[PDB]
Amino acid sequence: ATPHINAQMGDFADVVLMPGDPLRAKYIAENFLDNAVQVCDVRNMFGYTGTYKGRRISVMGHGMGIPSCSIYVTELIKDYGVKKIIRVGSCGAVNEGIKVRDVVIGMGACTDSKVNRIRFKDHDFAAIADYKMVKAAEEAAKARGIDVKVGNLFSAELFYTPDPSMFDVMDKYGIVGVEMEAAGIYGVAAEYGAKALAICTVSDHIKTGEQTTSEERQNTFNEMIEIALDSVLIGDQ
Amino acid sequence: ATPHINAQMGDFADVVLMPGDPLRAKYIAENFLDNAVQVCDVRNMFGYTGTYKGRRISVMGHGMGIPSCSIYVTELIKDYGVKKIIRVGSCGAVNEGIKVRDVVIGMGACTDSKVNRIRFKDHDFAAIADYKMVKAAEEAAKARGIDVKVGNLFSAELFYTPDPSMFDVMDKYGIVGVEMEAAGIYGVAAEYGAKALAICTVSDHIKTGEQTTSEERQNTFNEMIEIALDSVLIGDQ
Amino acid sequence: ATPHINAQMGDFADVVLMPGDPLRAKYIAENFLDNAVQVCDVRNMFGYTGTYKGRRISVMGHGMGIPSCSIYVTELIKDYGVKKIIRVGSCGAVNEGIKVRDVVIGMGACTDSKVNRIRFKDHDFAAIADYKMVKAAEEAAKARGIDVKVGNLFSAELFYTPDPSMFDVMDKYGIVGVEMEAAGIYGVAAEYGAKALAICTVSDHIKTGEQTTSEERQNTFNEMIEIALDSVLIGDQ
Amino acid sequence: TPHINAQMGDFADVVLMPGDPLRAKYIAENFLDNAVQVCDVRNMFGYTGTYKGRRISVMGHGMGIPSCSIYVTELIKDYGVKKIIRVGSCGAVNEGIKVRDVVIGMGACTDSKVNRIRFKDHDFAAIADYKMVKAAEEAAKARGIDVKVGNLFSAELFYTPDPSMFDVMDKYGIVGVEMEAAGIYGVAAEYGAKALAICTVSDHIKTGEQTTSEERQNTFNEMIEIALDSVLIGDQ
Amino acid sequence: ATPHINAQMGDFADVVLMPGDPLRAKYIAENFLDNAVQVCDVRNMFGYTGTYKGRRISVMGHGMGIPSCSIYVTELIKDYGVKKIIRVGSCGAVNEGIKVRDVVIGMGACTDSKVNRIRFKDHDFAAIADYKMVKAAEEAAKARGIDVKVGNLFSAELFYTPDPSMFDVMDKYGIVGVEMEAAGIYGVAAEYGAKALAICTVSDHIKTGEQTERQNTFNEMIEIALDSVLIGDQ
Amino acid sequence: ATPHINAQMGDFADVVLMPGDPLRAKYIAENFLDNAVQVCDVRNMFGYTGTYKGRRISVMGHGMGIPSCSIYVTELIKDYGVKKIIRVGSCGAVNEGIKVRDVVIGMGACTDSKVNRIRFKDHDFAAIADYKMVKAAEEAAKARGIDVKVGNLFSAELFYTPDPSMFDVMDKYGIVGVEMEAAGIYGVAAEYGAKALAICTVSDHIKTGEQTTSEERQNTFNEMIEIALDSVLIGDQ
Ligand SMILES: Nc1ncnc2c1ncn2[C@@H]1O[C@H](CO)[C@@H](O)[C@H]1O
Ligand SMILES: Nc1ncnc2c1ncn2[C@@H]1O[C@H](CO)[C@@H](O)[C@H]1O
Ligand SMILES: Nc1ncnc2c1ncn2[C@@H]1O[C@H](CO)[C@@H](O)[C@H]1O
Ligand SMILES: Nc1ncnc2c1ncn2[C@@H]1O[C@H](CO)[C@@H](O)[C@H]1O
Ligand SMILES: Nc1ncnc2c1ncn2[C@@H]1O[C@H](CO)[C@@H](O)[C@H]1O
Ligand SMILES: Nc1ncnc2c1ncn2[C@@H]1O[C@H](CO)[C@@H](O)[C@H]1O
Repeated sequence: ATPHINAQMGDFADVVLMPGDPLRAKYIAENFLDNAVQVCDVRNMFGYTGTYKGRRISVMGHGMGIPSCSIYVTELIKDYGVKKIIRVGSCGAVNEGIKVRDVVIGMGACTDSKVNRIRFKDHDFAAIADYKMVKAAEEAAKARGIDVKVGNLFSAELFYTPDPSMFDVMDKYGIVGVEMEAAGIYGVAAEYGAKALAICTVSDHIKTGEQTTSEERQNTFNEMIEIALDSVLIGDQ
Repeated sequence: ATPHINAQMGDFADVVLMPGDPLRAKYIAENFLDNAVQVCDVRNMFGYTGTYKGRRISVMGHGMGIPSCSIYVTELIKDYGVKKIIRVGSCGAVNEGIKVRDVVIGMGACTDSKVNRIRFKDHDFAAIADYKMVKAAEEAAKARGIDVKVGNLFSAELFYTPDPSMFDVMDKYGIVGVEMEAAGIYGVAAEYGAKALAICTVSDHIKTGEQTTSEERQNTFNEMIEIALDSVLIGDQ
Repeated sequence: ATPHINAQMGDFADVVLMPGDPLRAKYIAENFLDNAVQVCDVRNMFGYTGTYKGRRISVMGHGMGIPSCSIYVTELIKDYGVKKIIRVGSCGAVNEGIKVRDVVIGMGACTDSKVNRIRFKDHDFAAIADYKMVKAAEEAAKARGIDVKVGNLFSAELFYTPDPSMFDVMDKYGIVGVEMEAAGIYGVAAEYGAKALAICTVSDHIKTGEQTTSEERQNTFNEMIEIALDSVLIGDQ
Repeated sequence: TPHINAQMGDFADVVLMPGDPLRAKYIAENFLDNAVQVCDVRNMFGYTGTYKGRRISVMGHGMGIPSCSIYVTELIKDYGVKKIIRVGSCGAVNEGIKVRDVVIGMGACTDSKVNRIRFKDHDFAAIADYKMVKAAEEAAKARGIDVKVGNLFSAELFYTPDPSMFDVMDKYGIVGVEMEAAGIYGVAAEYGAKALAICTVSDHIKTGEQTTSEERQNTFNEMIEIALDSVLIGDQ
Repeated sequence: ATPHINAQMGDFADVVLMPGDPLRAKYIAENFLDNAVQVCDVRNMFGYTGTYKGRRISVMGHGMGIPSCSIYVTELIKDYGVKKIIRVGSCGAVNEGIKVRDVVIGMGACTDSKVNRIRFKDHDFAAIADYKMVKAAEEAAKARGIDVKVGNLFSAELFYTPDPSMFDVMDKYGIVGVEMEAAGIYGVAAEYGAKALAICTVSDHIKTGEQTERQNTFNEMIEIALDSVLIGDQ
Repeated sequence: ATPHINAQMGDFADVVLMPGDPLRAKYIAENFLDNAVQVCDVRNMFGYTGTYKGRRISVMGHGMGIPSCSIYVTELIKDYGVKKIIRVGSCGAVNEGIKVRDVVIGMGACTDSKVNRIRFKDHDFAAIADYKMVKAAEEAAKARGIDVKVGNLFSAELFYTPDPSMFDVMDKYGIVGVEMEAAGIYGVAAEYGAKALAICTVSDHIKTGEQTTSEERQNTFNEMIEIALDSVLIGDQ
């Protein structure tokens, strides 16, 4: 009943996992959730609701970029009663302390977008995740024997950046991964009084160009999804 | 062979029509082009290539927002040799001189995004369409007896704006419609040396809120697509 | 009587051609208009009114720079009822696609001035000409065998720029000519609800170094004025 | 160094920092064992002692981003300090936060231009070190104190010419207004160290709630104990 | 010869007085200088050179606005060897401490232009006059019994401002007068290593509405400027 | 009392000299004023009131940086009735025309702080001293046979700057010394309707690293203080 989501109140759980690709949302629903049913498909932005260890959880794509994910997250919170959003994505690393296949958590998200300046009187709004969600994801990873790197993501406006020198600045300031949405999701969560978190797997190294096999990448993605879902159960305690 | 488009050089025509919704690209391909074949589907962002009165033309969604459409348009130009991009979308009107169902052409596109400042040393880049494309579209509309309003669109960053007072500023400055991509597409076209145009139909009036029936809405969209396709042929003369 | 123009309502036609030099306004009035009379001379900024094929047309200098031309154009519109402004100027080229002696039209005008940010809540206002005026001038030129380059002008704040590296950015982004007024005139036209256009002749090339003579310049200037005047009649329909 | 008259080794690798050098003196004398003064240039007192056997330093940072940046930069680059815990006071702007509450700035918003100077005029999210935040929250839980973790706002002008900004801070959930965390976090990122800002809410900017001097001192004491306990948890 | 000035090196003195109106430059040269000769007239922007008590002094219009005066002042400094520029203009008042007919001096000039940010890495450049020139003008005025108001001018980009509320901010911050050039002239003087000063007469009040006497006050300003040149030389 | 000053109205003279270091305020009070009594000590920011040649004068530290000195100066003006503030400090030189041990006066103060943009609608506020105070200080130095250089200081935000290239821009633009407070003090004086001046001695040459003995340094500081105190008496005439 919203312009970008053809669902009804109650169709989504109060916690929604969101990759950018709607086909990754389909993959998560089919392989990690039990009895997941599709709840939306406007603009092919697929969303599903099923259970994980008996707990109701939804998964839906958010598209690429701050403006796209802002629309979906805003509607989920204000029109569907969603309380927590976990972006589950991929990112490029810029620092030598971070390696391909690492799992990173954006406790903060830097950005070159103007959206938070539009909201915050042109001052610096520190786009941050919800602390308890970060803690739950780090504890879930520790229980699985995975060491997550917690720090700042960089949410880029231009994937094909006209300023590649900025990657060196990100490296110097310890950015853990480059993606295009966390700062926008965090801005919406603060504006609408909800909670969010962005967890990402490092799929490529922007500075080194390091590569891996498709199998290795899929394995890391799977590990990250399990951590996100386990974190929901820890968060419920 | 690109990260967001699973196609190969030659799969796309040198002219691509792009609505934001991939399902609208599917509708255009099936109802306005002859023998259209799907050429891409990564992230469900459907793209097709067929013919219009014998002329090869492609149609593909671009997603929502400047960062999303920037990725697709940049890849089409630099990896697929696309020369002209015609965004075919919907927009909201803010001025009394514009009415619901009107067809508007963005000769320019204002914006609250920082992408053009990132490209243009933080000065004011006037994000403009290619003049010959604007002229071809206006002449195509004239041949069909369809009135068009040529002026500035406003490409917004936040659909759910925290600053609705900006709509009054847009009104005063003669903005013809509010959408979320034209300024970004125009910036990419200038950066990569290609040509673009954004043609939109007014679906809602942000101030009054005029109303229509589904049929009327569909009829106006069809009019916009015929103008756009006809403009390609005129542009080739 | 305004502070910068010592004329009375009705002294100016509803269309005014404006070069920066008042002596060029004089040359236009005396050699291209019939029965031209001087209507203003405050600060030596000469303005005249005469006829072209029986149609009333005015010509007046606007001085140099955005703040200067803004004063004159605002007064012409708000105090003298002027509806259309045609800047008839000179500019320097920065792109190799543009040659000296070429006639360029600013469908848009980029700038490093803060005037449009002051008007548009610090967002990006695309400073644009009126489409119908652009089309009339392009058609007038085409009828005379002159191929006008329609694109973005760059209206500079500092003729003696402390940042010459910006010329390379202008070149990359396709700027057709460098002058110091179009973006300001376009901003005034949008603010006051009037229409404007800037047509310029390329006097020199900033990138390659190509220069011109006084004779070549004079010949090209005459052509520009003939195009501008014919465009007024086309615009009248 | 130009602002610290000490020598390498005089400071522990963890330094607690209130803005007032006299609060640093109070902490050294009442919470640390055998604390000795290690610096006094510009009256910015710093001390080193032990807490439950662990070496810990405490030093004032002055008021405002420029002042605390000088001291924190010197501590990290010239004295080998690895972790900085600002232990201060702040004003609340949101109804969800009460006077006497203990807040932790996982992030710090600001109207300063310092991070823009560092980060190509883009938005650097000034953040604390996660493990330090977690240790402080766990230390507070062990003491039966509920901490509110979120964004501080590090102001440039205490006597702001724009009081309407407090309403924007309230709307965006800022937990407290102080004048340093965003600057400390920017230095920590630039110099590769770790920081955290924990503050007690001493006043409510929106409501004006009052409390006795005794109540404020008790809350300050509680917060210092949490910060020191957090160092021990962080060492594990 | 330069693109905007059709003179030759040596035609201008090392000190140039500049009003915005070229006709005011003409008036100054004919009534306050001896043996004044016109040295330039491109775009009708008249410039002259004559003497004041035997000392060579030039006078030339600068046009309206920062970009316009920047072109003329830059060329005078870099192509004609000018060392000092004295803008002699008119301005509007916004503060109740300033009255119409007052003579004000911009020791600083605030602005809404982006030119000094373009020059100064987007930081805040305080556009200032040369101190010794300010002092010379203030002392010249004091000797004549004229009490000059020395402070900040505001050099506006838009005469017909879309933001009139900014006049209340100028008033609160003590701006002494609103004109459209001083911050640009000061920016050029710093960039090129020269010296400048902007002295203006208050033609009217923006806050109270008091209107205006102009000729008499203008004459006084020019007398102060000229005497300030000789003091500056000593 | 005020939050940062434990004094009462009347404890401070109407003129206050302010070094950044409270121990330098103590030194000035004990060695240059007669019968100075300490009037405040909150946060160890010592302030004193005594007489100089019979004239009541106060001296108090202001701490380091714009935000710190802004608090103290604002409270002195609005709560303690102070009319004139004379910052007496040290600075670093960037220009060859300035030498170590020189005494410089900030008629203006440039800055990279955002405080004056926050006050002045994001435009350029020229942070300036009060002219009569500047003149009094220059005349006081002349009486003592001490040459002074009057120009623009640069009030830095980051002592350990991440952008040392800005020192070359400061040099080119004639900056006479680099400190961290004058622009802030000047902004407060304008906002609160008071008067201020910053006089500094060059302690180091950021470009050459010029050097001296402690005795020479102490001698130059004493010279600056004598000039400052003498300027108060001249200012009263
Ligand atoms: N290096 C990267 N830069 C930007 N976005 C990235 C990168 N790697 C992965 N992504 C993610 O995938 C998309 C871009 O391919 C974005 O939506 C973002 O979430
Ligand atoms: N009023 C509107 N504001 C913003 N985008 C709009 C509007 N109306 C239609 N759109 C279009 O549809 C999407 C937002 O629903 C955007 O991708 C944009 O192209
Ligand atoms: N290269 C150029 N840069 C700026 N303005 C130019 C240039 N060439 C011509 N002009 C025009 O002439 C004037 C500057 O000589 C301006 O008013 C502008 O209209
Ligand atoms: N309301 C407040 N606003 C700003 N700083 C505050 C506030 N309350 C406490 N502080 C702290 O105390 C000092 C200002 O009194 C700052 O250094 C800051 O750390
Ligand atoms: N109120 C005013 N605002 C702007 N410029 C003014 C004002 N009064 C006088 N001037 C001067 O006259 C011109 C505008 O009339 C400018 O060039 C400026 O020097
Ligand atoms: N080179 C310098 N850069 C910045 N501040 C300086 C410098 N030299 C002296 N200072 C002064 O001393 C302090 C920094 O050491 C500041 O408060 C400032 O007043």
